[PDB]
Amino acid sequence: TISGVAVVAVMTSPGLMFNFDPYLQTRARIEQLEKVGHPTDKIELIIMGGTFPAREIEYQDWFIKRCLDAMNERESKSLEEAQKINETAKHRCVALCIETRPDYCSEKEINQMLKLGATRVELGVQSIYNEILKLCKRGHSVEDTIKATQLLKDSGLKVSYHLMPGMPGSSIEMDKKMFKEIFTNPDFMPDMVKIYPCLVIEGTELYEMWKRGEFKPYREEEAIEVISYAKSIMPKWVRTSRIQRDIPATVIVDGVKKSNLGELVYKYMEKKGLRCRCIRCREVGHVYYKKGILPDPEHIKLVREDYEASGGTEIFLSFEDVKNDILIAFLRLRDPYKPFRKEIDDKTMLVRQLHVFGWEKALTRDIKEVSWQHMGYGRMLMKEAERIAKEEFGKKKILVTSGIGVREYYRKLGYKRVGAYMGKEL
Repeated sequence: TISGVAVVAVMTSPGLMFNFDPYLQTRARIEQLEKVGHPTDKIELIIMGGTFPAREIEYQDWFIKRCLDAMNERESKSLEEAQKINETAKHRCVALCIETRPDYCSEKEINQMLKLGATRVELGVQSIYNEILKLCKRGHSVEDTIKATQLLKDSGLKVSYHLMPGMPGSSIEMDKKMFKEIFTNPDFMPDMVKIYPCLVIEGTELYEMWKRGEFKPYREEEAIEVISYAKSIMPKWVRTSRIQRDIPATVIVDGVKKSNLGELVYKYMEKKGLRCRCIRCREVGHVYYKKGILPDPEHIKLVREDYEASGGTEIFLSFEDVKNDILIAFLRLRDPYKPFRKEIDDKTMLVRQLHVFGWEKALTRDIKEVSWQHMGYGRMLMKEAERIAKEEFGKKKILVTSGIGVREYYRKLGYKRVGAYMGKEL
């Protein structure tokens, strides 16, 4: 399926073909997507490596600047100028995701990520059990994950967890309990999870453990059982990544090698009667592609679900066909717990995300182009968020975490730049 948002994933320096040049990587991906008719007016930029927040600030600012230069199609004098230019460019950076180790997620680093324009942070959690983390000689603790998650949430950012079932020392039941805990213990409650079973790749510590007879990775059966469980209990407010990996099968010494693990999980869940209600399974574009149906307007409602997370309250607002369970748009509103950013006080509510599922060329059906943007759903969710913030929680200002290329949208709704955010006085 072709999405309206182009994902541009780039690699930082210690990809290979361009010597890790940020501009060349970004440009090459955009041109490659244009070659196949994919829209590139909206770009999600993903910074891969996991060590980016530990690099020199000089390097971080330059790297992001040059990615934006490629989107803007012109040179700039500074990061700030490239960001300003990009607000009205032909290729707008609507989201910026930074991958990082949980222990590289201090207040100082979060300040830097906000300066860069980040909207999402993916934590290399892997496991929530310190026994497993220490056994595999990982460089972080679950305490690091818990603290990073709270600091990110209280700064308005989206939080994703990379999780690895089947690590040394774990078990099917241990993995299942981990997923239950991540969605029902307020220390965690991520917005998004990226799941793939632990693999044995030559040259890693996991390879050494495997060589010694300390590690037998999951085969397909076990991975399917764990991931199927995880999806069956995922809350409606959790977004999941397409189950896959960019690692070719010839480098996998041991572990799951087949390329359709996601499809195998789907068929397993069908066989067992396991339903999935998370964002990816219910979003309008995915439902049309998988099941050939569209939202029934007689049954579209504004729905609300609250949960406790990182000491505060998350409000998940959505427009949904509640007869067919099809998700059209959603907004993540947070009453923060212990913020540190200068622009967030105890009378502030945070809009951490607004997403209206938009254009999408489903090549395999007959209704070619389908979209729910420009129909009012985004504006209606914002109005409801403002009402809740003011009337129910007594807040006086609301701050939106906005992609660089989305600021203009919030300006139309009366918001103005407040530090790193778009803000409105209630």
